[PDB]
Amino acid sequence: GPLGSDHIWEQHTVTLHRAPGFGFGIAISGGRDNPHFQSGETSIVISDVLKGGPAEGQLQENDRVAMVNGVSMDNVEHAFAVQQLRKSGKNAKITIRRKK
Repeated sequence: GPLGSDHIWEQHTVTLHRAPGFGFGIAISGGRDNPHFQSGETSIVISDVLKGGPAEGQLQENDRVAMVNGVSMDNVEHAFAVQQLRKSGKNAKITIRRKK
């Protein structure tokens, strides 16, 4: 979706049950306190996904993460964020939004 004269985004939260092989299912990417950042976003995003777990086809670059396990991901470092979902063990929910 390069352009649809709409640009409507929606927020959806899903619970990812940790499974053998990886767990989270997706790879965190971004961080507010990272080497490179952009003023006006500071939102974490998924770098890459294994495509073989609970988040195989749910969390991707197409969808920008806003909150994880209740914690906001629009002003935190990738480490602080990943450590939050990592604590789950078998119930890591992430809130993402997309428009296309």
